[PDB]
Amino acid sequence: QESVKEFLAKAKEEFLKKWESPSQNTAQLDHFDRIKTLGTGSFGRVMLVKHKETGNHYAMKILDKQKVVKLKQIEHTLNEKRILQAVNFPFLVKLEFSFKDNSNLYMVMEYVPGGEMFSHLRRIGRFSEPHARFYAAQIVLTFEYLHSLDLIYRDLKPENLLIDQQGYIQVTDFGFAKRVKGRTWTLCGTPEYLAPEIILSKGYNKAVDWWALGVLIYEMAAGYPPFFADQPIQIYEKIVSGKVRFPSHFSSDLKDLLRNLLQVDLTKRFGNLKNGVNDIKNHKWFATTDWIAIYQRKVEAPFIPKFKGPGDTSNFDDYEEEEIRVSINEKCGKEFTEF
Ligand SMILES: CS(=O)(=O)c1ccc(O[C@@H]2CNCCOC2)cc1
Repeated sequence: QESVKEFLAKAKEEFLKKWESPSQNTAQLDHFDRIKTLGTGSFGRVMLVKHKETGNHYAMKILDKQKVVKLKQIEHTLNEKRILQAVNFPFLVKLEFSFKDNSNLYMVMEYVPGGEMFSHLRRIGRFSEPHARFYAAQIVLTFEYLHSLDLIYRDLKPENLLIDQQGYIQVTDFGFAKRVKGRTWTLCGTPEYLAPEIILSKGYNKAVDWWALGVLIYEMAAGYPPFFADQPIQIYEKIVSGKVRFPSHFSSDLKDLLRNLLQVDLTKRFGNLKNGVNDIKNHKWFATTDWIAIYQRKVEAPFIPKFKGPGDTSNFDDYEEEEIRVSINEKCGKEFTEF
């Protein structure tokens, strides 16, 4: 419909203006109080912080420059910040500030207190099809938005989907997101969610996100992912094989959609055909979905996370609390000039 076409045209205009003139240096570390580590990885962490003047809470991602360099994530880190400061969509966590110092890079995001979908899914076991469908619809709209901007996301998994106070999804972690008009080649993403063409070291495209959506919908509705095995090499063998087993409790419509998203041949995969995303939106499994009402956040969510207020961390887990040290000397200044 022309209304969707004009929406996406405006979305791309607004993205490009910020893309071509990125914001930089919009806060500093001593404007915030550190509260609690919410997650950690090989080159950084995410911490709940509170702004000292406004009292607002944020999730601050802190990346160690020297580790980013050592683990060959420079371009990915520059992609992450440049994309986040340019996008705007109801189901994406919002970047509020960014800055750097002698040691670290900082991306200060809205704090979503309801926790990761991964926690809720593993607690309940599996989501009913209507519950899975509510979340899947949000990812479909989000990928329609990102792909129309020539952005591939490349990190879909339950850990990256935060549940907000209204029960809606907020996608976090743009560390693998990239502006790509055609193909791209980097090996990245978690093993269970990789498309076959990533595993086979091909030049791949945005069809890998639609494969990952198939994995996510399967895992939400089953409680475990479709290509599960003990070690990555065994997972990769199952992914490239072109066979899946569906639980008998899956509806026929759900199985049909999944066979079309988990299509090994990327030229036959839903989302990547002539009709693009509309083959997904018009599929029978989504017949009950009001796409506009989802976008407008007018649908009552299936699940509202339990939390006490905007500073509650009970839906996140516990990690060793480490210093945020800042060297007296500048590290890796050249590499991160544009940040
Ligand atoms: C890219 S990084 O190395 O900076 C990094 C920071 C934070 C991370 O958080 C996840 C969140 N889920 C809870 C467990 O922690 C892992 C992961 C990686």
